[PDB]
Amino acid sequence: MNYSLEDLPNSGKNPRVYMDIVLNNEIIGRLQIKLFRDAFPAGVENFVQLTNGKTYRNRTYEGCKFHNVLHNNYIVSGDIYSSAGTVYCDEPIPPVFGDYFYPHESKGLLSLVPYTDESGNRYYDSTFMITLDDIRPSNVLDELDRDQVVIGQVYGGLDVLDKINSMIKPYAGRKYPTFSIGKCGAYLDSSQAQR
Amino acid sequence: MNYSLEDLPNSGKNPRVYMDIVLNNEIIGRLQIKLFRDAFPAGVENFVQLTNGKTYRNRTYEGCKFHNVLHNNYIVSGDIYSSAGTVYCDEPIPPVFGDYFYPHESKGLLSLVPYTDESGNRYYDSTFMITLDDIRPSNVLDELDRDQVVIGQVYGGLDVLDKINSMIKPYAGRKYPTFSIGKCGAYLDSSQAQR
Amino acid sequence: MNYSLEDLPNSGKNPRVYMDIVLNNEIIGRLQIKLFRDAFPAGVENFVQLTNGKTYRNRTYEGCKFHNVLHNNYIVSGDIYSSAGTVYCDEPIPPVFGDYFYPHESKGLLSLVPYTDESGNRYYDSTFMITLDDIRPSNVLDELDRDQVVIGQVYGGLDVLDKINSMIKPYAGRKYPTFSIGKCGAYLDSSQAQR
Ligand SMILES: [Cl-]
Ligand SMILES: [Cl-]
Ligand SMILES: [Cl-]
Ligand SMILES: [Cl-]
Ligand SMILES: [Cl-]
Ligand SMILES: [Cl-]
Repeated sequence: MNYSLEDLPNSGKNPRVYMDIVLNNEIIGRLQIKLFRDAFPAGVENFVQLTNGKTYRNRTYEGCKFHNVLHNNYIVSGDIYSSAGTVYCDEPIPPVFGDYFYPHESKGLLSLVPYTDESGNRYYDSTFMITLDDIRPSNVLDELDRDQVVIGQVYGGLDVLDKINSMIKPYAGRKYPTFSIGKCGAYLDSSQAQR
Repeated sequence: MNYSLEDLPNSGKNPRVYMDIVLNNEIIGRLQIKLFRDAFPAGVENFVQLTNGKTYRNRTYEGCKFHNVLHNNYIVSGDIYSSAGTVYCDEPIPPVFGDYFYPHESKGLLSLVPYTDESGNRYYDSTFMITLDDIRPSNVLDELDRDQVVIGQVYGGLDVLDKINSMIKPYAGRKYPTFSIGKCGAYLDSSQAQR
Repeated sequence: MNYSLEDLPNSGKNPRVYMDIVLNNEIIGRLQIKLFRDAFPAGVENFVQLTNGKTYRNRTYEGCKFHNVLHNNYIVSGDIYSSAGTVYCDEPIPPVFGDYFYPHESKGLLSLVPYTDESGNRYYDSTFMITLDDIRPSNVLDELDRDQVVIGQVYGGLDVLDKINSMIKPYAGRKYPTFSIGKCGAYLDSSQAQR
């Protein structure tokens, strides 16, 4: 499978998904994430289908490393190949947002990380960010571009985010541990599934 | 071939060279660069002969990655092996400059990046920088060391520099694409070539 | 062999050890380091036994790269596997310090770099730092955490530290050379050895 941007799958209004977080071949915890398809339909569907991992070239978040990590701020992942992609024949995802916007001020928010092409145009891919804290004077979450678009929230596993954040407390000369995504998937969306 | 620092080749007063810029196995554009041999004879000759790629251990810029890149500032390349070298049996190039100096204030200037040896002495190699913009308050080009010595200018392909610069617009968590040098070479210098 | 944290070996009050510093397959100099076992018994013993390299999984500093380096400040090494470890079946080393504390203000001090586990608890491993200068307004050694615990001093080879520091003088676009540890070992401790 691939999907078309012209004819988007529909995974539900609020798909829910999970991701194990792995460190040194051991699962340290599981994140459970509720998505807001009305924030950004194409970016939400790409996230959910990559979580399902059935799309083929197989495209999954499983095995992805957290490649940019910042104590008291965020973690970032999504290099599904090292590079990022999309379920839409790896087509860039346009910034076509839905009817609602979610502020980017709280701990455990999921967002998609923008990039700019050769013409200066904004696109999205599999690259995603999760916040480790709320905005406060002591961090730089208030500095994130509005284009760092919120598409979901963690509803289980904030304590796993805390473990990650503790382990990345900075010290000169200390390199961070390498976190990765383990098993991942979507929970059944019963409203979408019923017949 | 190798060359000798005591007996420098002469590629012309203003050799002209080209470099394709590659991203993801596709050529995104070509830079055409005019060099100022009177700025720095040995550093100019090393640049030009590496562009020709006929010197052997084969020493070419072809395939080199742009390893340090900074939005609104510069791109840097020259790791011809990952490390840098020279056509002079890989001897360091001394800071023996020519009769003229070129200011380092404009977009599309080519320069050689200095390094310091165990004794604190300055040398140059295949490592080179191209500016992505003019000096302005919003960038840090005015902070470059005088030792970041200008040896040339881009006379074709500034629009390729613009494409690069757009694609490296920073966003927290976004890793930059990897640019590299494709085919490269020197144009015939007709004054040097005529008989 | 492994060692036990409950039953620590004793390498002497002030074990002395050496490390060759290698750059490009050539030895550039040797560091000779005197340790203060009374600063931190378990962290000192781990350092000394890794220097001996007889402990097995073989655990040695020999071949380790200097992975974090900062001009006019410090160099850092200790990734004995790329990751760090300990001679105590790779158990974390607790912050159980000895009777004395050594200030962290001078050139050529050896220290152990802390890390934080998932619970926010501090531990140490094979990761170690050597200072390249004294504290001064122009550097950031005064910013080091008190947890960057001094366990020794260089008593021979400060001139080797100078060579390293010169070669890492920063220039935009210049990547640093890669330094590593060559042969290493402990000198006989005659008070411990006599019978
Ligand atoms: Cl579950
Ligand atoms: Cl620190
Ligand atoms: Cl051409
Ligand atoms: Cl941002
Ligand atoms: Cl010796
Ligand atoms: Cl500089």
